[PDB]
Order: sequence, then C-alpha cells, then structure tokens
Amino acid sequence: PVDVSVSIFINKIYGVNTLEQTYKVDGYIVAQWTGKPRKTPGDKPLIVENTQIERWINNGLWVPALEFINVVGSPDTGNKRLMLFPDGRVIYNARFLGSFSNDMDFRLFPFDRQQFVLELEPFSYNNQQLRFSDIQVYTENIDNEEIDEWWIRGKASTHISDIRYDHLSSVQPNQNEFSRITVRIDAVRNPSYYLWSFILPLGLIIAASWSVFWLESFSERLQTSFTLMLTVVAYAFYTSNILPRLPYTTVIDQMIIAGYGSIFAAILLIIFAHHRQANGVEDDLLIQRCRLAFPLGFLAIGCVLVIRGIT
Amino acid sequence: PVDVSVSIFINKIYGVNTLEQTYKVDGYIVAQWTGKPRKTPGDKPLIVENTQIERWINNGLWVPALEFINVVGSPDTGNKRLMLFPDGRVIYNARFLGSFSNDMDFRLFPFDRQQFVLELEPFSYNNQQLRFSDIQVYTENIDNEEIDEWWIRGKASTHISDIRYDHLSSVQPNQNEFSRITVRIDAVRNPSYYLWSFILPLGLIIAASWSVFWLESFSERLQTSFTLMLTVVAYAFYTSNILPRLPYTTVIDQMIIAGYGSIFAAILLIIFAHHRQANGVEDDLLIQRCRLAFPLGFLAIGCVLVIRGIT
Amino acid sequence: PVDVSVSIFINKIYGVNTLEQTYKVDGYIVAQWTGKPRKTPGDKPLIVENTQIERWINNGLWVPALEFINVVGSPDTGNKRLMLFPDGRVIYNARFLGSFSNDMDFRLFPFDRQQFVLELEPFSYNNQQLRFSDIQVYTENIDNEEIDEWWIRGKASTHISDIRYDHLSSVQPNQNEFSRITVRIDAVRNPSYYLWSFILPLGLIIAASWSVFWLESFSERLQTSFTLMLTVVAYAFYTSNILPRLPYTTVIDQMIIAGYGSIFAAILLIIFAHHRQANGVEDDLLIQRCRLAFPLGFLAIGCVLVIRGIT
Amino acid sequence: PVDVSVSIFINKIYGVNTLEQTYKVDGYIVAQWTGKPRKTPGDKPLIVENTQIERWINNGLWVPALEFINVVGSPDTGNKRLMLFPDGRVIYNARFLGSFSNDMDFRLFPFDRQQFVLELEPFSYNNQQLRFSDIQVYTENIDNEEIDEWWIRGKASTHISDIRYDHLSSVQPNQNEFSRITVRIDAVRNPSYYLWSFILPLGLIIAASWSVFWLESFSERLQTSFTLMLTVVAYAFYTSNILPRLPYTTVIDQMIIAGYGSIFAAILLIIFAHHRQANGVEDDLLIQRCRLAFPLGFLAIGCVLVIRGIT
Amino acid sequence: PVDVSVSIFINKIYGVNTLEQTYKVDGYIVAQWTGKPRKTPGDKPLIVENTQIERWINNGLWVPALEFINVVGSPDTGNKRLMLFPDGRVIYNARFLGSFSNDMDFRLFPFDRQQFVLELEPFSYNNQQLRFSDIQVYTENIDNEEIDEWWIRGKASTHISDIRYDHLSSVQPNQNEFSRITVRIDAVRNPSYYLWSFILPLGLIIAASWSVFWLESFSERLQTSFTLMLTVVAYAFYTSNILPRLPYTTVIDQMIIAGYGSIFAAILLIIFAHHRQANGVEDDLLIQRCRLAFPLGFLAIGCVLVIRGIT
Repeated sequence: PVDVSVSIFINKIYGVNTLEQTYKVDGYIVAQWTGKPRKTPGDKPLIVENTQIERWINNGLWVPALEFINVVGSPDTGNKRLMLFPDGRVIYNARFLGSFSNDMDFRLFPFDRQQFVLELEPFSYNNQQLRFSDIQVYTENIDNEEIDEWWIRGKASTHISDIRYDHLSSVQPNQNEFSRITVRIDAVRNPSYYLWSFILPLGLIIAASWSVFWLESFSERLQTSFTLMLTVVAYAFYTSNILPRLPYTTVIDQMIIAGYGSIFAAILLIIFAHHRQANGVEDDLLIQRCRLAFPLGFLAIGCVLVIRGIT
Repeated sequence: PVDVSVSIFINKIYGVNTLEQTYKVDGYIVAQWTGKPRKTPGDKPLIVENTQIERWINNGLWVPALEFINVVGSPDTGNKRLMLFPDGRVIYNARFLGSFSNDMDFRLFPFDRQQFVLELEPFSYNNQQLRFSDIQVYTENIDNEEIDEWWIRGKASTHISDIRYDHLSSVQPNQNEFSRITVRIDAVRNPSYYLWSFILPLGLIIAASWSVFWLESFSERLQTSFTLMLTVVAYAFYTSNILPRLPYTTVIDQMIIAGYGSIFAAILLIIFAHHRQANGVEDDLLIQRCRLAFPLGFLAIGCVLVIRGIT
Repeated sequence: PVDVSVSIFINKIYGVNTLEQTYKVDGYIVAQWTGKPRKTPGDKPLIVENTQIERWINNGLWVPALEFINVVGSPDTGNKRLMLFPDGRVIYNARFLGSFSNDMDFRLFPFDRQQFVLELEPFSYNNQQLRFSDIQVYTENIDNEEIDEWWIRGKASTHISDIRYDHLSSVQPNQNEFSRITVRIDAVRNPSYYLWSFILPLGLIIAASWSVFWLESFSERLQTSFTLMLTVVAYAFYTSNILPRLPYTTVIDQMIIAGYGSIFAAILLIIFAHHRQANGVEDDLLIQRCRLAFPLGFLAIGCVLVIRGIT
Repeated sequence: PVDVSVSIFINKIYGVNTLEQTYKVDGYIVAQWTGKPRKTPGDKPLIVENTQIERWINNGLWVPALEFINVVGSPDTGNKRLMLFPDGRVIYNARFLGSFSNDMDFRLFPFDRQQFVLELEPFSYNNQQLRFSDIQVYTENIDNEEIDEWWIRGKASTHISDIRYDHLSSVQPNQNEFSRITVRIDAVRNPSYYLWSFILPLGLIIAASWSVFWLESFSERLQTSFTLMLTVVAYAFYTSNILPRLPYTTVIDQMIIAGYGSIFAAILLIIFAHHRQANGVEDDLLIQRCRLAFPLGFLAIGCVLVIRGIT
Repeated sequence: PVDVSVSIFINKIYGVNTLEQTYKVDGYIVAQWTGKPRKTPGDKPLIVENTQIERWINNGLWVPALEFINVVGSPDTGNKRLMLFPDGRVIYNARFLGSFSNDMDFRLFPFDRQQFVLELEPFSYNNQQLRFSDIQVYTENIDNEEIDEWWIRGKASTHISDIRYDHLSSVQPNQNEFSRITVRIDAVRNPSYYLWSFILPLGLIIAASWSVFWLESFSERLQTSFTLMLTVVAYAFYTSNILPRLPYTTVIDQMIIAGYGSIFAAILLIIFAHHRQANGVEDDLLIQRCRLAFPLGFLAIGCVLVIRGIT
C-alpha cells in the first residue's frame, strides 16, 4: 500500500450557485509518494512540466489519478508539474479550478452559514491509502474582510476516511475500500447589503401601511389601501429580481407575505368597520382599538415567524 | 454476440431547461464484458487510466463505443478507467456529465411530475447485445429532501429493448437491430415556493378586487378599478419574470387571465349599474345582488378551469 | 467523379435565436461512396470508430470533408464511425450538433412561419458530385405536437445544385463548380401562449380605456387618463421583457403603439370637449358622439394595420 | 521577401457588444504564395485537409501564421485546407469565426454608423510582405435588407501598410517592419424599432404631461404631477432594460432626463403660481402664459440638445 | 541562475466583474533568456511557431512555464512563437487572453478608482530569477478617452520580488524562494452615465417629495405620500437592475435609503401635525416650520453620509 501524502492550497472560493448548489474553488494539489530509487542527471531532482508528463507515463511511470468525488464536470487543470527525486520521492503538483457541489440549506437566506466541502479520492486504487492531509487556506483574504461576500470562520477542517463500496465485491478480502480525504471550510454570509436595502425599507413600508386607519372617511381609506398593495407587489418584484433563485421561501419572502396579509387584513377591517350598525358612522371606537391592536398583532405574528424560522 | 453488462450510477440530476426540455445528469458508467484470456504482469488485474487507453486500442484491444441516444451534444467525460483481468474480463468505467433531453409536459406547472430518461445504445454494433442493466441511484439525497427542488419517487426503472432500424437494410438476416438500455426516474416538483408566493398573494389580490363594489359613488368605483388593473399587470409581470419560459399557459398564467377577466367584468357591471334607468341612482338593488353573485360566479369558473386543467 | 450518396437524420431542432437568426440542429450524417476493393479480416465489413479514424487517413484512406456552408462556428461532432466493406464501399457516419443560420423574417411575430435550412457541400473538391440526398425527420415529435413550440409542416424538402464560384478561376474547364445539397423544413410557430396572455389582456385594457369618457366631470376624466397611460407603459414593459429581441416592430408592438395613440387621443378629446364655448359645460353632445365614434375609429385603424401587416 | 496574396470572404457580421466594443465575423481566408517546384502524384494539385496539414509542416513545409491583430481570444478555425500545386504555388484556405474588437462611438445611439475593421498581419515574419488584398462581401444580404439590423453601405475598403515596431530593434536594417492588411466595412444601424417604440411614445408622454396646467384647482394639479413622474420613471426603466449597456448617455437617455426636467419645472411653476399674492387665486394670468410658453421653451431646449448631439 | 528578461504588452483591459472581482486582460508576453550556442541553418535566427514547439521541447530544449499567479482558470493562449538565435539567445513570445482577479473595493461605486494587477512567476523553478520587467501599455486608447469606461492614469508600475514559500522546505539553502513580477495599472471609472441618469433624477424626485407639505388638507397630504413612496420603490428597482451586483451598499443605494427615510419622516410629520390639539386644524405653524427645516435637515444628513463615505 503506497502512502500518498496530500496538501491542498485554496486560493479563492467564489460563484455560489444557490439553485444548483455548486460553488467554485481555485487552488493547488500537491501529492507526494515514494517509488523506486531512479537515477537522474546530476543527482538532482528532475522537473517534468505540462505536456512532457504524458511521455513519462507511457514509459512506465506510476502517476495515479486523484479525482474529486463531488466536482461537477471536470476541473480546468492548468499548469501541472511533476518532480522526481533521486532517492525515489515523487511530487505531483497541479493547479485546478473546479465547480464543486454540496448540500446547502439557504432557508435563513441573509443570515445563513454554509460549509464548503471538497472530497478527494483515488480513481481506481484501493490499496493506495492517502496518508496525511494538510490545507493552507491563508490566501482567502486578510481576515473575514468587510468587503467580502463570505466571511470564513477559522481554519479548514480535514478528515481521512475509508469509504466502502458494497456493490463492487470483486474478491472482497477488503478489496472494495477506497481512502478518502474530506475538507470542510465554514463560511458565513455578509448580511449588510441585504439588511440595509431589502429589510429596512420593507419595515418602513409596512409600518407606513398601518397609517391608513388614520384617515377620516371610508371611501378614501379603502382607496389608499389599493395603492399600498400595488406598492407591496412592486417591492416584491424588486426583491425577487435581485435575490437568488431558490425552491423555498427564505426569510425575506416571508416578510413580503406578511405584508400582503397585513394589507388584506387592513381592507377587511376597513370594510367591517364601515358595515357594522353599532359603529356604521356613529361612535367609531373600533377604529381606535384597531390602531392600538393591529401593529401589536402583526409584531406578534412576526415574532412567531422569527422563532419558527430560527428553529 | 458479446454480452455487455452495464451498471449506471447517478450522482445528481439538475438544471432542467423548461423551454429546451433538457436536463443534466452526472454519474458513472460501468460496462463489463469477457474477451480472450490475456496475460498480465503478476497475474493480477491491470489498470489502464485516462490517456493510456488510447494506446491500448491502437494495439488491438476491443473497446466499443456506448453512446447515449438522447444526449444533446457530447457528454463531458472526465476520468475514464479500464481494468483488464487475466481470465478475460474487461471492465470499462467512465464518469460522465451530459445534458440529456426528453419530452416533458409542463402544463400543470407547479404540480407537474416528470420522468427523466436516459437511453444507451452501442454506436456501431448490432450483435453486441447488452445483457443486464442495473442502477444505483442512492446518492440523490437522503430521501425526497424538503430543501430539494425535485422529490424523486421510488427507485429507477430499467428496460432492455431491441430497436430496429428499418432504413439500414444492409443484408437483413436480422442485421439491423440494436440493443438499447432505457432507464426512467420518476420525479415530482416541490410546490412550496410557487404556492406561498405566487398563488396565495394572487388569491388575496383578486378577493380584494371584489371590494370595489362596496364603495358608494360611481365615479370612485370606476376610478379604483383602473388602479386594480394596474396592480394585476404588475403582478403578471412579477410572475412572468420569475417563472420559466414556456410555449403554453401553465396553471399560474390562467389565474392571471382570470384576474384580468374579473376586473374587466367589474368595470362592465359598474358601467351597467350606472346606466340603467330603473337603477340609475335609485333603488340600487343590482349592486347588492352583484356582491352576492360575483364571487360565486368567479369561483365557479375557477373550479371549471381546475377541472379542465387536471384532466 | 466519385459519387457520394448522403443521408441526413434530424433528431431535434431547437433554440431559435431571433436577433442572430441562428437555430440549432442535432442529428446524423451518413455519406457513402465506393473506393478500391480492399481486403479485410474475415471478408466482413470493418468498423473504425472515433479516434482510430485519424490513423487510417494518415495511411492513405480518402475521407473527404463535407462541410455545412451555413453553420456558425464549427459543429460539435460527437461519435463518428467509418465502415469499410470488402468490395469497396465506404460509409462515413457522424453525429453533429450545430448552430446553423438562415434569413428569417419575424415581422408577423406570433403567427410567422419559418424555413429551417441546412446546406452541405464538399470543402475542397469539385469533381465529387453528391449523388442522392435523403432525409429521415420522423423523430421531431409524434406529429405537430400541442406541447411543441414549432409545428413542422410536412416532410423535409431536398435539392442538389451546382454552385459556381466565379472568383477561383483556376483553369476553368468547369473547374470551379461545387455540388451542394440543400434541405428545407417548413415550420410554424405555436400561437397559443402569445394569444391568451399578450393579446387578450391588451385588448381588454384598451377596451376599458375607452370607459374614461363615461365619467362626469372634466377633472376626474383627465386624471384617470394618466393612470391609464401608466398602465399601458407597464404593459409595454411586461410584453417587451418576455418577447424576443428584434430590430423591427412585430404585430404585438403595433398594438402597444395603438394603445398609446388611443390614450393620447382620449386626452386630446377630453381637453377639446372641456374648452369649446358651445359645449363647455352646456349641451355636451360631443362626448356622446365620441363614445359612439371612438371605438369604431380605433377598430378601423386596427383593421388597417392588420391588412398592412398580413401583406 | 515572399509575396503572400490574400483574399478574405465575409459571410456574416453579427453580435455587436456595445459595452465591450466587440463584434463577431464569420468567413474565409485564402492566402496564396509561391514556393519551390515540388513533385506531386499525377502532376495535379495535391489537397491536404484538416488534420493532415500538421504532418506536412513537421516534414518541412513552410506555412506562416497569419494572425488577426485585433481579434479577442482566438478565432474558432473550422475546416482548413491546403492545396499544393506542382509548379510551386501553395494556397492555404481556412474558415474562421472570431470576436473582433474596434473603437466604436455609440453616442448617437439609434442613428449611429460604425466601421467594422479587421486587421491581419503575419505573426513572426517581417520580410513576408502581403502583396495584394481582396474582399468579396456579397453574402451579407441582398442589399441593405429591411429586416436586417445593420445596413452595410457600399463595398469594403482595403489597405496595406507597413507597421513599424520601434521596441524590437533587433539589428534594424529595416528589421522591425511588419506588413499589415486592414479592411473596413461601413455599417449603419436600422433606426426603425427604436423610433416607433422608444421615441414616439415618450414624445406623447411628455406632450401629455404638459396638460397638467389645464386642470382647475392647485391640489389636483400638484397631485397628478406625482403620477406623471411615476410614469416617467417607469418609462425610463422600460427603455433602460431593452437598450444596450453603455458608459455614456445616448440620444434616448437625454430625452428621459428632459422629461424629468419638464415635470420638475411643472411642479415648480404650479407651486409658484399657487403662492404669489398677486395671482394667488385671483386673476391667474400666469397659468395661461405658462400654457403658451412651457411647450415652446421645452422645444427650444430640445433643439439645443439636438444641435449639441449631432455635433 | 538563468536570468529571464520579461516584457508584457497590454492590448486591452475589459469586462470587470464586480461580484467576482475578476477583470480580463489581452496582450503579449516576451520572455528572453540565454542558453547554449546552438547551430542554426544559415547562421540566422530560427523561428518555431505554434504546434512545432512541442516537438522541440521533446528533443531537449529548455522552455520554462511562466504562470500568472492570480489568473482564474487558464489563459486562452493563442499564437505562440519561439525564436532561437545562434549565439544562444532564446525569445519566447506568446499571446494571452486571461480573466485575472484582484481585491477591489467598489464602495464609492460611481467614483471609485481601482488597480488592475498582474502577477507572473515561474511555475517550478526557484533559481531562475526574472531579471528585468518592462510594460508597453500605449495601446489602451489615445489618452483617457471620453468614450471609454475606465480612464487609465499614467503608465503601468512594475516590481520584482522574491516570494518565499515557507511550506515547501525541501532542503532550504534558500531553496524555496520564487522570483515574482508584479504589475499594477491605476484606473478610474468614468462617472458620467451614473451621474446624469441615476443621481440627478433621484435628487429631483426627493426635492419634489418635499412638496407634499405644500398641500392643504390632511387627507390629500397623506394620500400623495403613498404615491411618492411607490415612485421611490420603482426608482430603486430601476437603479438596482442597471447597476452591478455587490455585497455592500454603494453611494447610490444610500441615496435610495435616504429617500425612503425622507418619505417615512414626511408621513410621520403629517400624522403628528394632524393629531396635536394645539395645532389640530388651528394655527398650523408646525407645517411652515417643517417646510423650513425638513430640507435643511435632510441636506445635513446627506452631508453626514457623504463625509462618512469619502472616509
């Protein structure tokens, strides 16, 4: 069992695709193992660069294929290098840009924290255990930069497992177990653009929508309700266009549905207050109580949705 | 007739393109057959990896081309492997990402269920019957995940057919029949984002549009109708932008046309109630009957469109 | 002059790009000719698959380059095959996906019928006449499917011409004439989504815009005109976003300009009726005549634009 | 100095990218020179097609690299051909699709005329003067077609220059001068969609905005001003979405800013007319003079912007 | 230590991607070093062009791999050339189009100035010090052209550093130090389209929004406030659609939030002025003071945001 020692350098993580759950990683792979004691010119390490590798493998060199289990498609391998020492050591270095995939949950959209995962595994060998994994990730930013979309929390976390494929069953003296190197980087979204542009103005719009009860006659109250509802649909479109596509309702979309509910409740209460014989036009005490209780009730249901969302 | 035994692993299905009817599948192919009893170093299976295959086919190895009948373009084959046993067995393993196509019917758009289909077939041989197909699909999600866009119902369904090409007619002692492996995965859309954001608010808007009859004078009734119609066109745009493109009207678009019809009917009834000499300004009993019958009539036609849509 | 016999299979036509006038075709080419009587193992047809062709051409085989004259870029040739019979016959089969181009006229946009054209021609030979063309197109749909964007009318129409290049003039004993295979498929757009969503609601909006004359005082008439014009600009945007880009006005855009004209005429007539001393506020017979004649005049100009559009 | 004789065929020019200043050209290159008197089978021209060229250059053939100076990236060279005559002549023919770039000025956007430019130059030789350039461009359209986005004025204009690179200075007996072939095609945009959809409706909207002065009381005048301004912002968005992106204001955007200015001036004049003690509610002669002078003043500033734009 | 002398030519910089922080550069690389005194035909420089290089490296030529540290993916290397002099000199010339990345701060969006950076470094050698860097950048434009999106300030600034990789530690007699060539070009955005289209109209809209206090009765004041807020949300959408995506609030977005705050404050003050018993309908001196102080207060907070933004 040849022991392969891996080291992954991460240069940048970007381009998260919310609907396809795929991000993009760019960096380096350095896999080092020990072979036979070859002889090299000058008794110095020999360097084989990009296209001259493929004429070294044809001669009989052993370069395994380390594939990314979770990549989508095929990584855009740029320059690759292969340095052969005299005592046997071989160091295969390559630069990759891949569009990886994971299982990400965007339900708390503006405040969510994700976990970017790379999984590495030899393509075709099972007695080639990957011996020791290291990540240098110090090139993301200075530290959780305030102009960055994703603040990365702490260093990357590595792991080496023995994945068992129970469908192969070739001879099965433990002949279907592949070593696997999993790395996870914890990231947190930057909730600043989505808090000062999409949540504050919507809070202002809803709180102003409660002012319709402050008017005087029934006709103008019910008239300006329709304008308010038009405002809300315009805002709902504004938000929908900018925000990423998703198959489920985020935190922001629930605020918009709450706005729709608030305006519909305003129309219902306006109509009811107009058509009760006790308070048709006389002694309209219902409207004052409504001004007292409508904001409190909406804030109660807002706290309910917050507590059911954070859970 | 060499018997090829196939096994397809599905890793992820994503990126459904509604207008082009093409989805994307990523996974593995494992095709295994039996050849001549070759001799290998150490009497162990020999592994040939990516670019060293093409110098084994030139020497005289027999590796058939298994093509996907329904793919669009050419699959983005990543790592490919070829393992040659001593007793004869050959196992060709490859990783593919392809943009497949089918005949999908999105007419019940938010509640539709589709059938993702892969079709596999040897490119150039007719006496190479594909012997036995298997699918392992256990890597989609845990099970019909609530954060997934498509819930996959049950295991995949396989089939092996003998497609006849009646245009070749080379010699025709059954010399134009190709074996074919068809696999179908039943999927169901996740109708949660499209039910709490595009259908509930539109129901609220229409039900509020019926409130225009509750006003007092003709001028203000007909005035606020125009604002309502502006609201509906704004909503129709909001819906159109988010939803996928299609050549026919889904369930949601029929709700919007029903909204247009409802508001136009409201304007017609307002005008008629203003210009009948029996009920010009006197004894306006038509408006009350309208408040009684307009929502019921619209709900009747809504049930009609629902029953004609589910059929 | 070697006679090449062609057969083109069409699997799917999709992705029409209105602004660039390019569509996409996916299918097969089968070109068959007769060469020298070679000797093959077993006296059976020999099959040469994808990458092993290029080491047969280097040995001295004659495989001409059949190019598509009107393709854009280079077709995404997938699997290609080459079957060599003993008596001489050679059959070159290839699978192509190309983004072809034509000269399409989208002026009657929702009701237009186009003609998809493929043009094939040997790249470098003039005494290689293409002998006989066939198209099997039976894989588009069942027949003009109701869930399809383009209904294809009838079978494909083929043609073989002798294109003359008058700029070469190499020796000119008819040494600058290339055979050419042209195929045309007649297609008709599916005018169902564009008729129940973009034309019916606009008809309703315009017909409701004529109701402004039914109000009572001048101030409110001219006030609700502005709201109507806002409605129309919102609709014009809705239509513009969904519809394809074009350098000229389709049928739908003319309806929107007619709507703009109708509302501007309404404002002009409202102002004029307010400021005529005969009918300032007294004996307003002009408004009634306007209600009689405005819809008829607009319908007349609509019939005029229809007759000038269908021509 | 080998004299290379060039001939460029243009098949189609499309896909102008206003923000990146890159268009796309598709066509053919035919470069012909004279070499040594080789010997060919049958004493006839020998044709070398696509992938068999690269095994003729390795043997010692001289095929220079003719690069496009101004291309972006690398042209998508499709089929390439190379015909070797016995007396020496060599004719290299290739089909290219490239995304070229120029310095285009879109300031008069809907009425602008551009100049598509291709620049050709040997990649590495300076004593390889390009002898004679020809363009056949007769395949654009029939002539300046009315369904075309760009009407091409007249034939293409060619030029052969001696570009001097003053930074090389290798030996400098005129050892840093490269021949260059420049071709320019004059094109004119089709100002029909942008004149009947984006300019006429905006003229109507502005001319209707001047009607606000025709109302009666101050409150309703200033009220309907706000609706007008909303109309204009909606239109400004409609225009912005369809039109191409640019770093400077076109002709259309200046009309929208003029609309904003007109409505703001209307509000200022309404307020001033309400708050002058001479004409508070009495003897309102200022409003009539305003109706006389506001359209004339706006038309004056419009003529000013037109004269400063055409310059 | 072979001294490599570099010279980079920049042809165009375009396509800045604000959200991914990647721009695109197109140009040439010229790296020149001195090797052994080879023998060439005719004792003249020998030119090796595109695909014939790879058969010179296989023979034993030494061509290092100069990689761009900060590129994203792999540059689209077009034509490459290699000129071998007799006395030893070798000149490797290549044409590249790459999508580079940097750390750009778009916080002052319309008035920001950026610094485009290229970083070059040998892929695999540490004793190959890069000796002397030069940039010719004279092909951007004439000078800071008024039709250009980015005005480039002054010439490019170069630098040669010794980057130390402290993780290699192979033998460490200074065996982990790579030379690096960094080049920086200072660019300034063109703030003309974003100043006459997105800032001037918004200033006009806000300044007109202050006119609501000039109306007479409470009902109409609070009514036209809602229309104003709808105007602002429409404008906020217009701006959001055109402007680039970002994870933080630019200068323009702060103006929109200020507009939201101004209109909400207007509603609050209208309501308060309606419901104070001292100035319910009598002696409404609060409204006049509000007209005096509201614009001044908003301008004060605007100056505050400007001073906190420029810092």
